[PDB]
Amino acid sequence: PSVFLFPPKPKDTLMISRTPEVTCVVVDVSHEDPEVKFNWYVDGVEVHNAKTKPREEQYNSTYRVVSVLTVLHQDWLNGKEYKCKVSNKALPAPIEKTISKAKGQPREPQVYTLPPSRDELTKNQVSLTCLVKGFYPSDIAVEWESNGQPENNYKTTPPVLDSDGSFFLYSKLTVDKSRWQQGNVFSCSVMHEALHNHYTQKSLSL
Amino acid sequence: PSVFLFPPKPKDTLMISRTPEVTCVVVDVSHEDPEVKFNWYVDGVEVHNAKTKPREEQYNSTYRVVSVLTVLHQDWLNGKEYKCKVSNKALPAPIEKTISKAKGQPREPQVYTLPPSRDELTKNQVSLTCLVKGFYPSDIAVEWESNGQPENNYKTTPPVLDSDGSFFLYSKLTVDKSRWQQGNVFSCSVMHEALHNHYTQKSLSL
Ligand SMILES: *[C@@H]1O[C@H](CO[C@@H]2O[C@@H](C)[C@@H](O)[C@@H](O)[C@@H]2O)[C@@H](O[C@@H]2O[C@H](CO)[C@@H](O[C@@H]3O[C@H](CO[C@H]4O[C@H](CO)[C@@H](O)[C@H](O)[C@@H]4O[C@@H]4O[C@H](CO)[C@@H](O[C@@H]5O[C@H](CO)[C@H](O)[C@H](O)[C@H]5O)[C@H](O)[C@H]4NC(C)=O)[C@@H](O)[C@H](O[C@H]4O[C@H](CO)[C@@H](O)[C@H](O)[C@@H]4O)[C@@H]3O)[C@H](O)[C@H]2NC(C)=O)[C@H](O)[C@H]1NC(C)=O
Ligand SMILES: *[C@@H]1O[C@H](CO[C@@H]2O[C@@H](C)[C@@H](O)[C@@H](O)[C@@H]2O)[C@@H](O[C@@H]2O[C@H](CO)[C@@H](O[C@@H]3O[C@H](CO[C@H]4O[C@H](CO)[C@@H](O)[C@H](O)[C@@H]4O[C@@H]4O[C@H](CO)[C@@H](O[C@@H]5O[C@H](CO)[C@H](O)[C@H](O)[C@H]5O)[C@H](O)[C@H]4NC(C)=O)[C@@H](O)[C@H](O[C@H]4O[C@H](CO)[C@@H](O)[C@H](O)[C@@H]4O)[C@@H]3O)[C@H](O)[C@H]2NC(C)=O)[C@H](O)[C@H]1NC(C)=O
Ligand SMILES: [Zn+2]
Ligand SMILES: [Zn+2]
Ligand SMILES: [Zn+2]
Ligand SMILES: [Zn+2]
Ligand SMILES: [Zn+2]
Ligand SMILES: [Zn+2]
Repeated sequence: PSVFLFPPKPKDTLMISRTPEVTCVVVDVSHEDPEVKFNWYVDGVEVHNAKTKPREEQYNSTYRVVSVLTVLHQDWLNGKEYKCKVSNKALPAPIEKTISKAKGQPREPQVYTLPPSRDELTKNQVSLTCLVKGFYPSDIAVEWESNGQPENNYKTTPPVLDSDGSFFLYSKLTVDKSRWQQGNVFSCSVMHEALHNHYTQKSLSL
Repeated sequence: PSVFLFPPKPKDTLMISRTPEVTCVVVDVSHEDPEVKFNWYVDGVEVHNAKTKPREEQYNSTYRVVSVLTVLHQDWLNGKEYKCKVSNKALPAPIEKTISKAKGQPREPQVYTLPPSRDELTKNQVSLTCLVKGFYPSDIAVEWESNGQPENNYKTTPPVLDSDGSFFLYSKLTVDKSRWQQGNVFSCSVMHEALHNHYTQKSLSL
């Protein structure tokens, strides 16, 4: 009987319109003692609005049971701590797990767009680069757009720990050299808790 | 009794002056049966030049024993396969492990240097960017230099799998804006099997 507690999707925590939730998973629940109760606490205060899912038997003759607690946008960003306690007759004592947003003084990213290198304008496609640096904590989302439509031919590196303790990354959008030279506007779009409204946008053009 | 087989350091495989080696580690060797023999094979042909280290007792009442086989620069790059076989009276059968250089058609990186973004020239330090794209396999080394001396105030992202099946990364070197504007030459230095002599260099200046 082991317990895992998973945080919300990072994007769900950064957009007020979404519903972040924390997920408490119990595995290796017995057939002989399959009863399980969850208790949830927010900063140690018990709360009662979680949603537990019906048990599901696994192929290795164990049960798996899940409970989902919605968290408030502001509670998560303000560092509230979420505890999941799992009780079962087979355990000597209940199992407790706690989770919160990544801790530490927040730092606002600086977003910089970089045009193709001169040497790359030989090729048929060119790389449009978005540098995002100086942010803390590392939870971040990055996407690209042009003319009110997503540009999805991109890849983004994981966050990399920089020498001052902040994080940076780069996102690379690949476009036809014709579109670059035709003058279209491309935008690097960044979501991070420390931005105003957790959002900023930076453009790139010839 | 478990066996782990480790490849050479990537940089040791890319510089003919260095000595790449493969390392075969055996852990959880008994006290009651601590005798261990290694056999090594290169493409299935037994070889006899390995160097086995004396057993070392661990704090959990087990032994750990290591054998080191040197590999030739060309053998490793040409995809030869190295097998480590570990025999012990406590096993029903010997344990065999095989390792080789990462497999797949090699692809030569393109190296591009990118100067600071216009918006960053406000700050006291600026970011010099080296994009390395299109390479396969992902083993790679990246460093920076200026005026025949290393510039070590840099960070490099891990390789990221690109949508064509090749890899890319970015390396970010941070320098005083004064040095950038004084006109110094900075060089992104890249080692990868698919380059000529597994080496190339690209420069960056105002
Ligand atoms: C008997 O079987 C059960 C059932 O599982 C088997 O499952 C697979 C393999 C099948 O093929 C069959 O063989 C079986 O049915 C076994 O249960 C497993 O026990 C493992 C421990 O022994 C446990 O390992 C731990 O996994 C953690 C990762 O879990 C992730 O990722 C795995 C895949 O990598 C995935 O299977 C899980 O479902 C889970 O996926 C995430 O789930 C969360 C919660 O739902 C998601 O979060 C939500 O996402 C939504 C959107 O999707 C939304 O954003 C919500 O807001 C958000 O909350 C999240 O998105 C999911 N991610 C993905 C990518 O899907 C590890 O973290 C953990 O690691 C710790 O382990 C070590 C410490 O001991 C350390 O290395 C380290 O510290 C790690 O932190 C464990 O590895 C398995 O997860 C668990 N399987 C399941 C399905 O629960 C059981 O073990 C077996 N018993 C025996 C005796 O064999
Ligand atoms: C009893 O104790 C022993 C001894 O260890 C204890 O060790 C530590 C923890 C102490 O604090 C004490 O508690 C004990 O003394 C236990 O032995 C351990 O068993 C583990 C398995 O149960 C095994 O795990 C496997 O580790 C692999 C990684 O090994 C790396 O990294 C670890 C740290 O992460 C490091 O400790 C190892 O030494 C090894 O380090 C690399 O070694 C290679 C070879 O030397 C280096 O390569 C060479 O490098 C040089 C330059 O340095 C040169 O370039 C050469 O050319 C090159 O060949 C390499 O540089 C080293 N790297 C670093 C960063 O140092 C994992 O890969 C492996 O993973 C597989 O595991 C799973 C599959 O089952 C999967 O997740 C996955 O597929 C993984 O691939 C395992 O996790 C430990 O390594 C092993 N410890 C040692 C020291 O050998 C024993 O278990 C314990 N028994 C019991 C019952 O408790
Ligand atoms: Zn309740
Ligand atoms: Zn706490
Ligand atoms: Zn908010
Ligand atoms: Zn021999
Ligand atoms: Zn083979
Ligand atoms: Zn060579």
